[PDB]
Amino acid sequence: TGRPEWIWLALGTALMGLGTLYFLVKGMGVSDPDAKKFYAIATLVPAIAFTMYLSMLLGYGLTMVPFGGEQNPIYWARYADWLFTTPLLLLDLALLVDADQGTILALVGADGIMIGTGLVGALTKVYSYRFVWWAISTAAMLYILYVLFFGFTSKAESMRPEVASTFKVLRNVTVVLWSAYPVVWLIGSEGAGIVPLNIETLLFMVLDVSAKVGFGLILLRSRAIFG
Ligand SMILES: *C/C=C(C)/C=C/C=C(C)/C=C/C1=C(C)CCCC1(C)C
Repeated sequence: TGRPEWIWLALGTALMGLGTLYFLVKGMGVSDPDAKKFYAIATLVPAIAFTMYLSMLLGYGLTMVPFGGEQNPIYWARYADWLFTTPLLLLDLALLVDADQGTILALVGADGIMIGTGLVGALTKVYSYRFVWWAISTAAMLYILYVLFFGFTSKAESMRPEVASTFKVLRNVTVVLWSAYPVVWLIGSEGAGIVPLNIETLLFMVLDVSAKVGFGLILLRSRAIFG
């Protein structure tokens, strides 16, 4: 097929793979139980992304959806990825600040909605309805971000400064990167079709990698993961 976006996907496949192996090798060495906990979670994240980037690189996870008079290319493998990686990332922030079970469940549930409605919207054939779903998905995301900024940060102040400071960074990177996804979707192939697929894939790969390997590197090299 040789599609214009394949290179970004070949690049993102390689970064997710490298990041996975490094986190894997580093965590197989750690003896502390909950350091292990954080390692196990942070390694699985890019591992999943890798498999998905790799499947897409290989021609899977792609579907043509009809709307706006065109046969639009929609990479659904993405949601298969995010469906499990996004909640895992949230779990990590939750474990860091000792979030409560109820909080966690609510975050993972909101997260389920966000990716679910997102996909439904990416698949919708009535142009204008694609944005209704998008809207809902974004609302869900905002709920998540609100909790993290208002809820979590608050509980991160019952921990040691080292832990609170590691959390604020991770919280920050997350707020900035996550915020970007809905905008990329809106102006990209799934939305207005203004940014071409190849550039769109480049944006997502930069965000996916930053948010997973970038997030992992920061968290794992901190002593806040120790019991
Ligand atoms: C490793 C992947 C990460 C951290 C992915 C984060 C993805 C989002 C914050 C996605 C959000 C979306 C919306 C708010 C609405 C439209 C559809 C999505 C799923 C692209």
